[PDB]
Amino acid sequence: SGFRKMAFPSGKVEGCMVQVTCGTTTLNGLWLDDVVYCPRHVICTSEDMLNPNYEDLLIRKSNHNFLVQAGNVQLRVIGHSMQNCVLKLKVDTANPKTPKYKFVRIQPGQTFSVLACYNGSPSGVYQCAMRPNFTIKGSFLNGSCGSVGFNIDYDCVSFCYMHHMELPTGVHAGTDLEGNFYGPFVDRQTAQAAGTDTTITVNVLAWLYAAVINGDRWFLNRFTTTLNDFNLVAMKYNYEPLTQDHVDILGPLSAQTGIAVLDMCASLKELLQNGMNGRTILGSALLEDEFTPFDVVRQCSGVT
Amino acid sequence: SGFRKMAFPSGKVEGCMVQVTCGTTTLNGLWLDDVVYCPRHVICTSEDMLNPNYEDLLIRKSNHNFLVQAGNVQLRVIGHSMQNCVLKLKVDTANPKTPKYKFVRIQPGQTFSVLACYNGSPSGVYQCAMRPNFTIKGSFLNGSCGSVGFNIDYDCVSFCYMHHMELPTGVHAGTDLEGNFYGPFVDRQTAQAAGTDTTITVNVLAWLYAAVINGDRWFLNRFTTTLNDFNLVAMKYNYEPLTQDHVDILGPLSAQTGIAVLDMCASLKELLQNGMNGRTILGSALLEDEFTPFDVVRQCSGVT
Ligand SMILES: O=C(Cc1cccc(Cl)c1)Nn1cn[nH]c1=O
Ligand SMILES: O=C(Cc1cccc(Cl)c1)Nn1cn[nH]c1=O
Repeated sequence: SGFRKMAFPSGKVEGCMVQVTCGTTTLNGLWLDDVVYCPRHVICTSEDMLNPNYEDLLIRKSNHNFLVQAGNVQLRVIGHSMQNCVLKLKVDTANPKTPKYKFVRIQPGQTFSVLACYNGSPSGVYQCAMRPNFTIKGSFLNGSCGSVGFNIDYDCVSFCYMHHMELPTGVHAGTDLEGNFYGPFVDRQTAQAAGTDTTITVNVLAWLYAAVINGDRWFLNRFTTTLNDFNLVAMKYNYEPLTQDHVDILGPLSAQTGIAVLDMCASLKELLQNGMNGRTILGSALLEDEFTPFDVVRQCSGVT
Repeated sequence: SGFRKMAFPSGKVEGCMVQVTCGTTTLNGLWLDDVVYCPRHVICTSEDMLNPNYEDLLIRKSNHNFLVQAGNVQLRVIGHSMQNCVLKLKVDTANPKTPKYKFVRIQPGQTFSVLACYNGSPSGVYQCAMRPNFTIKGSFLNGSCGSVGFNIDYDCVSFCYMHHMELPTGVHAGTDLEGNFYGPFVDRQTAQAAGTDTTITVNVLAWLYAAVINGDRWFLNRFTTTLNDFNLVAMKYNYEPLTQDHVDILGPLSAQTGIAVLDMCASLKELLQNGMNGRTILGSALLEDEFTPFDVVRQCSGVT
């Protein structure tokens, strides 16, 4: 027992990290097969970032201007192309450490692990959620660009995020591996509005189920609610409206605990309306929304 | 910017995990060079665990009774010996993936990453602290025994923990890599008292410094305190007494922020006495003690 904010083991991703340098700029790249993927802003200088014309900036670059180093060894760049906000550098060597992988575009509210990197070297790993407003609240300093987010299903790594920037608000924005930003963001040093964020209701309910499984049950009450009534409370408290699709995904947890989803909704309603009264749930004094129902099942069953 | 509970990249440790089976029991082992280390209770059945005579139970076992499997391949066991609560199985093949490593015994209040494993396969990684009472609050199910805790300094892995058991209270106990338990615990299914735990004061102060660096500063006040006055408050609230050695380790953070350690102590005193008044610090509604001053510096400087 016990419930922790667990990241996937990062070994398969560590074997893909490389350093990419273009001119004066260095960031991280992801080497899979014979392609290295990195943020296209590796071609910008500080002056360029205020309003870069990426097409024109890339035309001044040749394959030999992109220095790709896999720790000790240098990769030979034989092609370059820009796809949305990513550059794809074709190298003459397939990464011997390429795991089975997929590129996926995750949905807001889904979770993933991030391997924070600097100069092509992994510094740490943490689990996070894609906010409903398509930002992530990460830990990324200058040079972390190109660090990736991923999930792992047995031996297959699904890459879902590449880090590109920190908004002036301190939250993070990035793309899928085809270079499409999550959210309205553009790769330009301009103030950019992140939409109104909300709490991921289905994840908070999943986490309350994890809490009951792991011994914390003080918040369970004698009440029930309906989706309509619960959603009036979700509205007041900036929680995502709960749908039958969310109730359905909570099915396995409801079955394992014997606590009907609407009954857990009534516990959540009372916690929203009354707070925690100075108590904790799974070591947290707030309602945690970074665990999906799949995360809770995986962690509670010991999947490898 | 941004501050997360970050674990070390686990790749170097994933390459050392193996499955160890003895009779009906399977758990994880750590293969380094030509030795596999695992909890000695791999030799016990359920009946044995109430009061095992490990010496007698080990005498009924031969090298061929220990099945060691490194994912796909079987290791040949050519020796076995018990050292404290660990078994050391000498194998005929050195692990080709053995990283540079050390065995260290960490101090209470220090942090480390855990690679949770089942059947020799890594499931996830999380960061945690060794409590002042020598327990850890982990995420470990049946079969996670043998999963290890570690820190990484560039290319060197310092292994500090091997998981052995879950106390009836749901907290976790284990050993260093020489098989010595942290704390008063014994590897027996008996109710065992974990001492009174305390909050790791130096870590909470380090985390308040991380909060100021990363933009959260509402808790800073116009006050100062002394070590004696602060320790009277630490006493009332079950915090570890602060010493000059702790003040000294906070030196770099005090220098970087310009906030004297005793002034941060006065902010901590007011937070202990008044609570958070429904506010958060680095996304937490409680005072976080799982980041050491070294962790905060490492994370804030981007060390790889
Ligand atoms: O944000 C940037 C550079 C950048 C600035 C503006 C736009 C773009 Cl695409 C990139 N780096 N950065 C700084 N702290 N964290 C982090 O990721
Ligand atoms: O605690 C044990 C077995 C055990 C029981 C009693 C003593 C000893 Cl040494 C081992 N496994 N376990 C169960 N949930 N988490 C976890 O680690």
